[PDB]
Amino acid sequence: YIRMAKNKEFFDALEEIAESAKNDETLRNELAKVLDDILKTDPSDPEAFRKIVAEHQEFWDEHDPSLMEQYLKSDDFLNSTDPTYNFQKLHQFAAEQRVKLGLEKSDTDTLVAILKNNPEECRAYIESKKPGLGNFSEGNVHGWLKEEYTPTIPPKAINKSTGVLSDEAIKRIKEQARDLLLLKLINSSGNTQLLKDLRDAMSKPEAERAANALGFPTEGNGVLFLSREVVDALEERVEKLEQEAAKRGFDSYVQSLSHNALLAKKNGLESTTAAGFKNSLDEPYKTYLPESEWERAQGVLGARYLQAVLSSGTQNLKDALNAKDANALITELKKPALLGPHDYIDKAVTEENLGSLKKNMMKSFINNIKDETNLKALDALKALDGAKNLDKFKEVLGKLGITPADWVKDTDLKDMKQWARARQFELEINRVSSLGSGAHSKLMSTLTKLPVEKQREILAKPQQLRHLMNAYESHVAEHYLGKNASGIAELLTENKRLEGFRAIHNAEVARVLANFKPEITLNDKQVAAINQALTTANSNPNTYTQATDYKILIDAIKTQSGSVNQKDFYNAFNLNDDGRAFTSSTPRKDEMSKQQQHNQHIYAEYNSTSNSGNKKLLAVLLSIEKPVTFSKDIVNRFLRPLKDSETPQDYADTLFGENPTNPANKKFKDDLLRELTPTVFNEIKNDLRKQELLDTNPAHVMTAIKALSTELESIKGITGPIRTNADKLKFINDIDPVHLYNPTFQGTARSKAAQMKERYEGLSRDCGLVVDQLRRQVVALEGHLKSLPKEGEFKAAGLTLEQKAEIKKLRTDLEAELSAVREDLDFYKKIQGKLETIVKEVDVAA
Repeated sequence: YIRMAKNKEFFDALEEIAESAKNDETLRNELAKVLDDILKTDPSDPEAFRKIVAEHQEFWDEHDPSLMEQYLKSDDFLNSTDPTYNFQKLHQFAAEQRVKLGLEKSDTDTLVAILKNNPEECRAYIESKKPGLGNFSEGNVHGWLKEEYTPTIPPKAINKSTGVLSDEAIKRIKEQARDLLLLKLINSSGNTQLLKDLRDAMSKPEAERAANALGFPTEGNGVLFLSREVVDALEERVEKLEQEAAKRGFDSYVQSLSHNALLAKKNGLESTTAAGFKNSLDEPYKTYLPESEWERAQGVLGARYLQAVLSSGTQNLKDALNAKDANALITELKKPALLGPHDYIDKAVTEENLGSLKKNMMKSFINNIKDETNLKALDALKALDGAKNLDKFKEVLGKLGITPADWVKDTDLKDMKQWARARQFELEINRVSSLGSGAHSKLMSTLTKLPVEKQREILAKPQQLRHLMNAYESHVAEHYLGKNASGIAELLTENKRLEGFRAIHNAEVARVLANFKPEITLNDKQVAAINQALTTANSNPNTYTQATDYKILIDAIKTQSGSVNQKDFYNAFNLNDDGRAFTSSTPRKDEMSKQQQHNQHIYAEYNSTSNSGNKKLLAVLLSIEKPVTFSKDIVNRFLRPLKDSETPQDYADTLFGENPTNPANKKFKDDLLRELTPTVFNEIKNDLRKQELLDTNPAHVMTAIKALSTELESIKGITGPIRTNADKLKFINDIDPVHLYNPTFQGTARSKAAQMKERYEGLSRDCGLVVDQLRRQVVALEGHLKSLPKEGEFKAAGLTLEQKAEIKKLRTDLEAELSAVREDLDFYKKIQGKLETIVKEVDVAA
C-alpha cells in the first residue's frame, strides 16, 4: 500500500458537503457546478481531470483548506491509479452524487418514476429530467452513451451508460428516492391505521400492502425496506395523529360515560398529576391524550362526575345546597365530609354548573330525608309533593333547612316532586315488606312510571302495596296499577321469585338471601330443607354463641342456594371467610338470634302437631318478623279462632281488632294480612277440613261430610241458573253471521249500527261475568275434593252401608259438577270470543 494523496480526501469531502447542502440552497447550486464540471471532463485524462478539480480551488478551500497544500499538474499529490479511488471512480461517484443531490428536493412524480423505472430505463429517465438530476445528455458528461430504445410495442427509452451510473449506483439512487417518497407520504397521511400497519408489520407482504395503500408504487416493492430515518419519522407521526385525535374525541367520550363509569373515574380526578389522571381513562385517552389538555379535561369530566356522585350519595348537603354562589358551593364541597380538598372541584363553575349541580344535589337531599325529631319523613315528603306554587315549595324547603331557596326554578318543580313521591314509595314498601325496597326493584319502578295522579292515589291508600306484592296474574296487578300499565310482566316474575324468601322461616335469612348479588332461585323443596335446617337450629341451644354451631345452620342453607362464591356467603351472614369464627362487627347474626328467639313457642307447636292444616298457619307466623317474643299463651290465642273465621280479614279482626290501637300490633296485623292471602288461607282451611274428615269418630267425619255437602248445594245454586240460561244464549248468537246487522229503531245511519254495538258488547259483558264466576267455582270444587279423602285411608271407626254410600255419593256428585261446570266455562268463553269478533266487525263496518 501507499496513500500519499488526496483521492480519498475528496471522496470523503464531497460526501460530507452534499449532506450539508440538504438545508443550504445556495451551497447545492455551488456543489452542483463542482460536479457538473467534474462530470463534463474525460476521466482518463489526468491532466484535463486534475485541471478541472483544481480549477474549483476557491470552492475546495471554502469547505476544507486541507485539500490544497506546478504541484496541481503533478499527479504526485493526486493519484491517477489508486486501487480504490481512480478518476474513473471519482467520476462515477460524482455522477451518483449529482443525481442524489437533485432528487433531495424533487417532486413526488419524479420520486415515483425513479422507483418505477428499471436501471436502463432509469438512466434515460435521468436524461429527460435535465438539468434537474444533473446534465446527463450525450457530450455534456463524458461516459454518456446515445439513447437506445427497446423493441417493445410502445417503445421505451433506455440508456445503457453503466460507465457513469452503474447498476449498483441506480439502486443506491432508488434507495435514497424511496426514503424521501415515504417521508412525503407519511407526513401527508392522516390515516392512522395504515401508518400503524406499516410500522407494526413483520413480513414484506404486509409492509407492502401498507405502503401500497399510502401511495408507494407497486413497482418499488422490490426495494421496500424501512430505514431507521423513515421509521423514526413514521413513529412520531402516529403519536401526533393519535394525540390530536384523542384531544378532539375527549369531550364526546366524557358525555358517553355511563353513571357507574363516571363514578369509577374518581381516583383519576383526584390525581395530583396528569399521568395519574390520564391512567384512569379508557385506552384511546389512557395514553394518547396530551398532558397539556389535563387541566381542561379535569373540568369537562369533573362536572359530569359532580353530577353523578352528588346525585346518588348519602352525605349531608344542607350547606352546599344553600351555597351563595359557585365560590361558596366550592369551599363547601372541598370540606372533608363531602368530596375533599381537590383541584378538580374547582371546575364546578357558576355558568352552567351551580344550577344543574344544585338540582342534582336536591335529588340526594330528598332521598336522605329522615324521621327527624319534630317531623316525620312521610310528612316532609308529602309537604313537598302537596304544595302547588314555587313559593309554597320554598316555604317547606324553609322547614327542611334550605334558606333562601331563591335558586329553585319553576320548571324543576315537577321533576323534584317525582323524587319526593318516589322516595315516599321507597319507605312505604320498606314499611310493608320484611325484605328491602331494593328487593322489590321492579315493583318500585312500575309505581314510579304510573302517571302523576295515580301515584298520589296509591300513596294516599298505601295498603294496596301489600296486595301488589301478592299480585301474581297481570289482571290482579291491573286492578291496583292502571289499565295496561308499564312493567307488569316484570313485577309478576319478581313476586314469583320472592315468594320463597317471603315464606322462609326467619326474616334475616329472608333479607340477605333475597338481596344476594347474584340472584338465587328456589324450589319449594329447597325452601322446605332451608326451613328444616332452621328447625334443627332452634333445637340447638347455642347456635348463636358457639361458632361451630352457628356454622351448622349456614352449612345447611348454603347447599340449597347452590351456585356462587363461598366467601361472600359467609361474610354476608357475619362469619369470617373460612368459617372458623365470627367477624367482630356481627349485626346480621344478632338480628337472626333476635328473630329465632321469638320463634321459641311458635316452633314448640310447629314440631308437636299432626294438624298439618294449622302447621301452615304457624309456618306463616314464624316467617313474619316480630318486635317481641310471642309467648305460649299468644300461640294459643293465634290458633283458636282459625276454625271459626271464614276469611283472612275476619281472622285478623277477631285477633287484633277493627283498628287495633297499639302500634306494635297494628304493624303485625298489616304484616299478617300480607302473608295470609285469600289463596293460602283457603289452603290452610281445606287442609284442616281434611283433618275433621280424618277423625276416628264417624260423629265428626259425618258432621263435616254434611257441612261439605251443604256448601256443594250453595255452589250448585250459583251454577244452576248459569246452566239453564246457557243453551239459550248460544243457539241465538252462535249460528249468527257477521257481515249482517239488526235495525229496529230510529237515529242516524251510523248511530243505528253504533248502538246495536252497545247491545252486543252488553252481552259480551254478561258472559265475561259468568266466565269469572265459573272460574271461581272450578277453583272451589277442586279445593273441596282435595279436602275429601278417597274411599281409602279414612282412619275412622266403623262406617255403616248408608254412611259409606253417602260419602261416595259426595265424591261422584262433586266430580260430576266440576266436570259439568267446565262444559259451561268452555262454552261461555266461546260465546265471549264469538262476541269480541262480532263487536270489532261492527267497528270496521260502522
